[PDB]
Amino acid sequence: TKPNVIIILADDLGYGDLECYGTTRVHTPNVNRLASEGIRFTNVHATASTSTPSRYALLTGEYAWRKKGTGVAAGNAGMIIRPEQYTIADMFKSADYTTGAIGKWHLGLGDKTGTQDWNGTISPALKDIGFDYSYIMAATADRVPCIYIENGKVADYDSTAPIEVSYQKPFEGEPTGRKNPELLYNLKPSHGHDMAIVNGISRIGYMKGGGKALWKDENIADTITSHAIRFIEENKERPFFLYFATNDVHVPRFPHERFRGKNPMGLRGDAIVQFDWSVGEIMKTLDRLGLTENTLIILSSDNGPVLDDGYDDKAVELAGSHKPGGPFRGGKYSAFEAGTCVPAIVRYPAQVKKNQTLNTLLSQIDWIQSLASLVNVTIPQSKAPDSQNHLDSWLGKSKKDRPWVIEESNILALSVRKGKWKYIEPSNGSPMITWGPKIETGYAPYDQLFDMNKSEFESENLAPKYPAIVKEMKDILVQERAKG
Ligand SMILES: [Ca+2]
Ligand code: NA
Ligand code: NA
Repeated sequence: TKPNVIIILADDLGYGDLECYGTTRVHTPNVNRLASEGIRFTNVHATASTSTPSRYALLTGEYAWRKKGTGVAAGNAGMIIRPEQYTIADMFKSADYTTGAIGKWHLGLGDKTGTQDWNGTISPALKDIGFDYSYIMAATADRVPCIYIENGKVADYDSTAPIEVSYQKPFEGEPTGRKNPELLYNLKPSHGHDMAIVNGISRIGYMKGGGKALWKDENIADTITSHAIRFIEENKERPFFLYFATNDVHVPRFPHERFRGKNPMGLRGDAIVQFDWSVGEIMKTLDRLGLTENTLIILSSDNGPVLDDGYDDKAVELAGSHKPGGPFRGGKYSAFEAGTCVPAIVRYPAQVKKNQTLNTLLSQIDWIQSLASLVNVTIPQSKAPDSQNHLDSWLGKSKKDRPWVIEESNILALSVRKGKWKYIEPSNGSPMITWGPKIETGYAPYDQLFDMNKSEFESENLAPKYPAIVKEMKDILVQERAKG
């Protein structure tokens, strides 16, 4: 009846991190219930194995690798989605939906890198790309500034503690994680992550001031979840689109005390529990307001997982049997399947049958055109150019695979998934991530082709055996790049 649409997008949540995807080590009852009430997808792909390019593509319907700078965004990047670029929020606006973006961003603010006046109004910001309401973290949790932005101004701005940010130069007189580990009363770094100190945890980049506007990590989930509930409640009488992007499970993991210290995988496990709690809070509010039946929830993750992403939180020591990538090789940053094959759940009780498990090959690039079909919007010519309408497959009304899926690795090496085949194009990249995480990249100077029917773990390179399959996969990348 113009259904509401909520995208719940986790950060760095792996295929294997949720209980309903097979781990013995963490209880995720709210997400398990959500899946039981709809579809659990086993073959959904993000477009990229890193945060910024993945989110760029799902919000614009354009592969990030078409646009210079989407894969190397500065710590204080300007807007990566420019106001001239058509977004999923613009699409919903044109169906007379109220639009909101709450939580994690990864996509820049203001005009050019470093030009944000944190003591004033930021512009361009999310209202310039179609979001009526926004309450976002200014930066991901391991970066500065550690403040929230509400519609283009700093939330709870403190004029007694004016804000300054630099990714190039420290502020004289401010402590740093490297110089002053005695001030890290909550959490110490592993690799890098040893610059500004906020809330007893060091960060990437330098900052001064903030005062009352500075976040506390243990309250981030509560804060963003509360804002998501308020957006739903204020819009209970009209169609809305909410893009709810959690901080969890991004580093630093430092969850609320109702969770912290309770899961034996350590703070990383507690962050999965906290994610599940946030999902439960959304589900409870839809039930309280009688919105459950006519609300489409799409829950997924921007990219695959990482154990040690910069903090001394014992993630590797305490993982035990828990495989964040599920059956897949690699992780965040990688060209291997754990980089882009992510959890994905759809619940929409009016239209989607309960208790389904579907292996349909699908890509997040298709959300904008698929949801345009749902809400009867014709996207203008040339806009969302890589997005295809697969609404029937996303709602389990069809089992038709996407003809192929394109995956972008951190080095911009592209891969193709087509039926059972996975092709990785050659690159000069290192076989391991070099800066801290011990993640296999799948970078190699020769063609790689894997039969995912024979093993979900990409171990046996069949490229030399099947030149005709390699040529078809390479021809797909030529065709995709030629649309530029
Ligand atoms: Ca991410
Ligand atoms: Na860019
Ligand atoms: Na715009």
